[PDB]
Amino acid sequence: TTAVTANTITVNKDNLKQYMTTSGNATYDQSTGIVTLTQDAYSQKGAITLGTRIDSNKSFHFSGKVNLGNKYEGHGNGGDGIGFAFSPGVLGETGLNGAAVGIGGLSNAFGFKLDTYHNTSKPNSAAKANADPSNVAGGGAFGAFVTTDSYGVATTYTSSSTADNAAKLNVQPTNNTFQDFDINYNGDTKVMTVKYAGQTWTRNISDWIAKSGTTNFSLSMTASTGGATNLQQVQFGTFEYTESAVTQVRYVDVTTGKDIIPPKTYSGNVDQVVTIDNQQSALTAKGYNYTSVDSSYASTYNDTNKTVKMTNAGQSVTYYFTDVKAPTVTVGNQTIEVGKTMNPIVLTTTDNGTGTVTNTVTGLPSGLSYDSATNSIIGTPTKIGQSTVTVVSTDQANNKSTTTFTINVVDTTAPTVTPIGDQSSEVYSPISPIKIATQDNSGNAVTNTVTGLPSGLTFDSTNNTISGTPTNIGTSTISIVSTDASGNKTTTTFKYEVTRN
Ligand SMILES: OC[C@H]1O[C@@](CO)(O[C@H]2O[C@H](CO)[C@@H](O)[C@H](O)[C@H]2O)[C@@H](O)[C@@H]1O
Ligand SMILES: [Ca+2]
Ligand SMILES: [Ca+2]
Ligand SMILES: [Ca+2]
Repeated sequence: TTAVTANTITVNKDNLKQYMTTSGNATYDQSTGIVTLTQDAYSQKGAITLGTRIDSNKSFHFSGKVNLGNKYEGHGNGGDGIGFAFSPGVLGETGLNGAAVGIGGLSNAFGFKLDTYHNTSKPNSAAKANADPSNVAGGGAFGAFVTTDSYGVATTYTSSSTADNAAKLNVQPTNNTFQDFDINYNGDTKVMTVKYAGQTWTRNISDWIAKSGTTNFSLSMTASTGGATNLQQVQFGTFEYTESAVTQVRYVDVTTGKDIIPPKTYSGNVDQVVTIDNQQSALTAKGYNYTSVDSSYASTYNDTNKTVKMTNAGQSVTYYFTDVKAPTVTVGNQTIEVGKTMNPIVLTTTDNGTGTVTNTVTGLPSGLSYDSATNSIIGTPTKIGQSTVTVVSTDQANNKSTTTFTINVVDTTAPTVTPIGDQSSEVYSPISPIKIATQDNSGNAVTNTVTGLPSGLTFDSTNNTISGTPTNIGTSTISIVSTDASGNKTTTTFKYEVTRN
């Protein structure tokens, strides 16, 4: 087996903390997926960043909701807004507070902002942002693409097309409600489509990607307040992307080719050297011994130091282990009744491994068999006695155990006897012989003894009949005791009346 070197991941509210990191004033509510980036208070800054580089040769997609606040330019003291930034620089870094709207401060980056505070006059040098454009001045929050230069200075993107020009929001933030927000990037066309509360911005971003000097990016979502404020929040929702600059590490059963424990993904910046873990002690605890390392999908791997060096493309290292623990069968001793269909004895087996376990069974009583399909001893035992049953349990790695238990086939069921009706016949007349018919679960001989016979009548053990000529008028109770080989007994009776002619 071989896995992909770069996964296509979806970040959701439950795995968010596995893939992303909050910083500054940001907090997170896992039950709702709500990242609160700032509260409605002065001088706040909060961010969330994705801990793996995104490959822009593949599609990526944020689908969620955003609360931009409840006041904005010309309608309350609202700011600063929320920035969604894609940076060619290192993971974990965020843009600046203020007019930079979380994008200014990052070099050669691009992104999209929702901007509630119109910075009409030129921000100072330290703000790393040009003024907001005239075409969105005069009232209302607006949305826009943003790009930065090599000094980290943000320019709000404007154009002569309504497709991607900076534009006032159709749905203004008046009441702290969450609106639908979507950033969709198509890795085939390089077109980024941003949608906020039904309003769309669309642009081919091939040029900004080329200007950034790379095809793999660090994603941040950052909001701030200064003297102007707002509750600013992003709700997950989901973020889908394909990894760049990762190494996959798998822990694989050499016999089956299956993952023994979950694989691990290490992330870094391009050229970052990262130590990976072969998890030997965890595999040992699971009954596995180290076998080898295959690093053919990670040419940067150094087995002495256990390091890889991240590249744009994903790498993969596989550690192989061998299952060195035999399976266990637990089966207690059994007592079953001869000539009855037994309820199955399930040969309950457990094993530490990833493959198939095969049981082979010997020493079964006659009539019993091992059913593979149900892993059970089934059948009807035909013979009294005790057997030692041996079960040899073999896993796919050829670890073997053998277990024995006893099956005692017993007879505790008494014979059954066809009923004989009460009889009547004339004194001194020979009778039609009365047949005594028995059956038993042992399938073996039932022996009968008979008492209480009218005088002149005889029981014959050879063919189990009563016959003869009765010589006394009167009434008899004939008593038959039927015994199997095990000593189980049945008493059957009937009345015999000897009459006058
Ligand atoms: O309140 C506006 C007033 O405050 C100043 C600081 O003196 O700027 C702060 O407020 C702005 C809006 O929240 C931010 O853009 C800025 O980063 C923050 O320092 C004044 O510059 C501004 O006029
Ligand atoms: Ca602004
Ligand atoms: Ca095993
Ligand atoms: Ca019996």
